[PDB]
Amino acid sequence: HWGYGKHNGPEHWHKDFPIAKGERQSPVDIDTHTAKYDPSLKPLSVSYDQATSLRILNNGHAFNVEFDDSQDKAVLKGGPLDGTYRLIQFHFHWGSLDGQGSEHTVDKKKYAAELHLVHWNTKYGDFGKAVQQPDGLAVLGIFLKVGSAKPGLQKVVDVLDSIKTKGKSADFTNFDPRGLLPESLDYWTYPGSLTTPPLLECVTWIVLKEPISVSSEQVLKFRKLNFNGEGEPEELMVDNWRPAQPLKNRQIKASFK
Ligand SMILES: COc1ccc2c(CC(=O)Nc3ccc(S(N)(=O)=O)cc3)cc(=O)oc2c1
Ligand SMILES: [Zn+2]
Repeated sequence: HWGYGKHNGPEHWHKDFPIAKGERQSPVDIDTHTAKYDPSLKPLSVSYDQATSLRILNNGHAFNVEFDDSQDKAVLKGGPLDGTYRLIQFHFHWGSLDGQGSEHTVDKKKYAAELHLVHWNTKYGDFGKAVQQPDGLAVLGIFLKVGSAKPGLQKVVDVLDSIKTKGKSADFTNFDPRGLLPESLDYWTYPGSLTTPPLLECVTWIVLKEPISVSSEQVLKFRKLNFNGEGEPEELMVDNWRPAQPLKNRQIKASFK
């Protein structure tokens, strides 16, 4: 089965998932000098006031904080987007060291980790239908750099001991994702894909220019997690990031000068 190790990591994925070598794969390096300002881009509209989190799950590749997406409660609109995209879950990708861990890079710079808030286009009715559509998803990507702690992340880091191994889940209600956002909503946008198998090309990527700062102790607790199930040999969950993919025939647009 796919993973992030020597024998099953991102160089191997194309054998099970040939779209790995497709025309709109993610992540990508964001070349800040080549991204064009697009003044017709609208401001991003993040409406998380009514977000309802339910649960947090170690799925063996990362941990997801899932939300109740059966009504329009936490939506992303505007920016490059047409219509309404509903929050379904967020997760992170992170490194074994502070020097690496993000999927997207900026002028080849790697951040310590990267947050992905995953939303689906409500005109497709459900997340499973949306992933099959070229404009099915909108993922908001936020870089994390190590410095001062992010207080709004701490509730997430503290529950990690209860989901150490693959398949473990834990109630996680009343978590407010607004506490994970940076001050600015300036962003780059391009068309891409899920960054893990099945690597479907269904994502409008929106990656915020401003990273959030998290403490070394916060990111250290991410690295205590396990890719394996309980009672299997311990492999730390670290370096669960796919490296930058060829941009090919795509332009990255900036929302800002
Ligand atoms: C029927 O419902 C579902 C629920 C989950 C998935 C999933 C699981 C999933 O959601 N993957 C996923 C989500 C987000 C990402 S990323 N790293 O690009 O933000 C990378 C991978 C994939 C899929 O094809 O069909 C599904 C259908
Ligand atoms: Zn992700």
